[PDB]
Amino acid sequence: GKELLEAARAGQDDEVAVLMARGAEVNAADDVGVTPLHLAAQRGHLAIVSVLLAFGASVNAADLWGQTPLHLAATAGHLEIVEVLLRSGASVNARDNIGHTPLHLAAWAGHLEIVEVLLAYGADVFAQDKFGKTPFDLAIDNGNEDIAEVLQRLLECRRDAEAAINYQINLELYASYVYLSMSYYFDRDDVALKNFAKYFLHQSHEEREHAEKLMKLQNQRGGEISLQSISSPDSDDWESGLNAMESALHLEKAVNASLLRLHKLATDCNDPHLCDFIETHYLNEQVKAIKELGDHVTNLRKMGAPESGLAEYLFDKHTLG
Amino acid sequence: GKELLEAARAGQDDEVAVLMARGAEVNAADDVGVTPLHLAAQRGHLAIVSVLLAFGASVNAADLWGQTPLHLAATAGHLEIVEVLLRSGASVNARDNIGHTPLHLAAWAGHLEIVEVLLAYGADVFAQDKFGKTPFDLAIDNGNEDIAEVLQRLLECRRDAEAAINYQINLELYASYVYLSMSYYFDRDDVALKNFAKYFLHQSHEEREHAEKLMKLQNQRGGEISLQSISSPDSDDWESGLNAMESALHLEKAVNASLLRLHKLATDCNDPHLCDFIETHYLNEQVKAIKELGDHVTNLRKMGAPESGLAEYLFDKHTLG
Amino acid sequence: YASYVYLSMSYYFDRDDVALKNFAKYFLHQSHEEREHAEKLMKLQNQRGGEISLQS
Amino acid sequence: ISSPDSDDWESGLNAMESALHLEKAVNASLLRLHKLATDCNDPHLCDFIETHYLNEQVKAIKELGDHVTNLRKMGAPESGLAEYLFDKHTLG
Amino acid sequence: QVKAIKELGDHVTNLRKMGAPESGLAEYLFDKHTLG
Amino acid sequence: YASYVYLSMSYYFDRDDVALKNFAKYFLHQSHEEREHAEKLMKLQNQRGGEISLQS
Repeated sequence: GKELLEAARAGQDDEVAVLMARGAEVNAADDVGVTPLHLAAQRGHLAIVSVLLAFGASVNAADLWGQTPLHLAATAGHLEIVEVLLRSGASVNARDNIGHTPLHLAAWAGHLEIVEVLLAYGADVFAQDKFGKTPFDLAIDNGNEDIAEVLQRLLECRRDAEAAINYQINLELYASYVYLSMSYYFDRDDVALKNFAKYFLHQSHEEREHAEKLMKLQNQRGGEISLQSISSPDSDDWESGLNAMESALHLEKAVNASLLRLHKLATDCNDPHLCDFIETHYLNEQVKAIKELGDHVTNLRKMGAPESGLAEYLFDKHTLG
Repeated sequence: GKELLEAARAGQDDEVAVLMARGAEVNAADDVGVTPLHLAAQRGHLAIVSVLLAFGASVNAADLWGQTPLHLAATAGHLEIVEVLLRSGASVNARDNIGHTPLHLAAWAGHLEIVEVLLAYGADVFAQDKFGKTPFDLAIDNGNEDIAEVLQRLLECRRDAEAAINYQINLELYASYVYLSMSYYFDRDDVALKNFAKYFLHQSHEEREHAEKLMKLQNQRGGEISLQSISSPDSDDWESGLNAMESALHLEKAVNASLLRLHKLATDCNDPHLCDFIETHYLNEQVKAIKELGDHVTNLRKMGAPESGLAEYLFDKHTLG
Repeated sequence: YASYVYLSMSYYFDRDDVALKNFAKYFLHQSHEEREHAEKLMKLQNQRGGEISLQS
Repeated sequence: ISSPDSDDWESGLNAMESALHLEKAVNASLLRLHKLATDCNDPHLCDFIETHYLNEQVKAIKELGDHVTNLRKMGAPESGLAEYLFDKHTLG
Repeated sequence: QVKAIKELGDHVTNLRKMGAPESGLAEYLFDKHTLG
Repeated sequence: YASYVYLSMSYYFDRDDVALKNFAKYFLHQSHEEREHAEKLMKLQNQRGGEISLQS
């Protein structure tokens, strides 16, 4: 009923064994709320926590102070207990009264391997306590040096991915604006080409769908969209249909280069979902766009444009309409 | 690895406790195939089998001789071990090399309460061994008196239910034959009533569906259908429509009485499915048949039959057609 | 009598140590055809003015 | 929920026989619960048990015993082309 | 009656040639292919 | 510019600490209507013979 806890505290693995074989209280709440699992985690005793878990102990046991065996085990420094608790269902994001999470304590105490296993199981790096500190702060105010480095790397990966997605949103909005300009150039009455105009209006709308997809993505990730100013296109007079097609080709190539840079960034920081998203929705459309626009340019050049009217007229009639 | 079995045999519950707390072989196969559970069941040691089941022992462990902890526990006489094994998934119908089932041994040894708990969990009373004996035989050739009585009661319940279902099949076949006779009486040309004929032919076919339902039932239960001779109806001349309706009424009442006797029999022998079957398919149709045939008889009697032609003519026209 | 024999045959193949379903359907069909056969002869004997006398 | 006793059910015959024993154990538990509800005068529980549970177990046991005798007569498990043709003709 | 006798003799010779009654998989396949 | 402002407004109400979906649909609809409005004026200025000069 109560005589098991002192044997757990003294490390009497055989005594708690023989006394738990006989019907005994496994989920004992004590004079301050310390279950035998808590005391078996404070001291480093793997056999006791194993034979206690097998007999039906609770890994999440709300101590009178707000602690859990994972808290005390991460604070102590015993890695095997941390592993066997994480595999049994311990919650990596449980709070104290101060608000500390097991990673706060892992960073304060200075346990690198425990920090790694806690980061693998879903502990978040920018979580705060009541007083406003993140594990990186408890790491830098205590001289624990490498905890700080491996947490700074993750903070920086998240910040840089957020920034690159914002820049891609701005780049697609700019491309949409450039295509709108191109389209209303071919609508003048000294440039009377209607299917060039329809072509570039269609591209203008597709490029806005592209940017809204990235906005939705960044809201799904929990990041912050920060919209910016959209530059005006470099020209108002796109001299001909050939020159406009070549400018669209260079623009599509620049967009594709930015996508490749963002993909390499998401690969460095171990982000499978971002890489899958980029290559599923964005890398096969750019290849097809570049192929098609290069086809248009060689067709127009062979037919004899720009020095030939009746080349752009018949291209506009037969290929674009 | 092996040092746990002698402690199980000596009844050292605390030793096997402390030694199983430390990583030890729970499903140990030994020099003749005797697992610690077998030896913990032979001797009466409930704590050891509990702490062995909790640590992942197999209740069905094919000994080199064909035994299982349930076999040895039923032979010994310890009821608590039998219960905790039956609740953990022990198979009540496992065989030896001789072919004995745990009930064979429960009946040989003379353990009444174990026989009861084994009968509650699905042990069958007429199972045989290689030499052809049923638990009742091992009970009567050993002077074990009450095992024999409580097994004879069950053998007799099954035999009597089988016999009553056979008799009900024969009774419905006879009723079908009687209705066929009645129907082809009203088809003569000195008895020119067509809707009386259609009525009784319909009843003739319904009563054969009734008997095929009981044949299917008896095949679902695992019993043996034994068909018999069908008597001929008592009359070939059913004097009038009134007299034929009254004879049908008495026949339906006799059939209903037999159904009630069979239901009381199935209630005495604790057979919920048979009772549910009888009252679902058979007891509400008889009530409606009796109500309808009594209605027909009072209508015919009030209109003035049998001493009135133009009473049965108009009944045949208006009520039966 | 033939109808009764076919009914017996049909419910033999329905046991679970004799698990043949289409043998069972076959013999049930024959069981019903043989009762139609006998009702035809009953109708005939009523058309002729004779007396049906059913037996065991 | 305990894990099943085997991961390797040696053949189709052995798996059908194991399913048969499992259905019989389930039916025994239902009968015990029905007797309990009868002792304590609980008409609605008894009606529920025999309406939804006692006629399905009987049909399951009949069908699984049919499958076992068919497979045994065709010549399984020592015969391929017995379980192949059973799988083709009876189960599909 | 003539058609019934012809058909039932056909069934008997088919079953005998396939190898029944000493062969399961003869009555199984007869039941599957001829009667259903 | 008004179209851009409405797009910002719409994707604000899509965050998961601001879980209002019909506010989001509302402001997206307004965002698209305001671009139709500007394309109408571009077409007008091409009908008049003037020069469109787009800006930041």
